[PDB]
Amino acid sequence: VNSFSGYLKLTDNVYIKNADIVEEAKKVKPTVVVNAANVYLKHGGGVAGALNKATNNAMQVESDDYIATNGPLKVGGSCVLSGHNLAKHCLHVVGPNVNKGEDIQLLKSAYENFNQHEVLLAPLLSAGIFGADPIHSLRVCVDTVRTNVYLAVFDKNLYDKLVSSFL
Ligand SMILES: CS(=O)(=O)c1c(F)cc(NC(=O)[C@H]2C[C@@H]2c2cccnc2)cc1F
Ligand SMILES: [Cl-]
Repeated sequence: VNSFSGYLKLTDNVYIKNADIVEEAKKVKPTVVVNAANVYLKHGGGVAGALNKATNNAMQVESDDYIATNGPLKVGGSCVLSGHNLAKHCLHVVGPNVNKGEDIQLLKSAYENFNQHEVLLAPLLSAGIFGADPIHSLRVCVDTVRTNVYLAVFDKNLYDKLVSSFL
């Protein structure tokens, strides 16, 4: 039993809700919140910009030190950093950005990072400003993630379409 509330159950391990991931994280304080990161951990907009804003820029400060030490992530890769006031940990995961021409096949590799964590609060990878089809992202999530994932979808219209079209 966990504290996630109001989710629709899609499969044995995948759950979904129309919610602002920032507000959801502040309420649940999950062990892991997933960020929709880029390879530079520049949290400018989308989910990343919102999460970072909610940390009062502490996420960005920590991220800049991470990059200075380690260099950029790979597309499809991840790193674990602090969750600040939102979660114990933040798993920064880089899905392919279609608006940069990146291989959509890397979306499966990106979701594989979730399997290293027993329970996660997450957005749909490569959705939103990353330019991929969110219906496809949900399909890859369900077919790749085996651990317990709670998906927050900000847009109510999109949430209803994802549920109604789910096979
Ligand atoms: C007062 S706060 O600082 O805690 C704070 C905050 F800075 C930002 C947000 N959410 C936002 O910006 C959503 C539009 C951002 C979004 C979410 C999910 C996917 N794509 C975009 C909520 C907060 F509660
Ligand atoms: Cl977004």
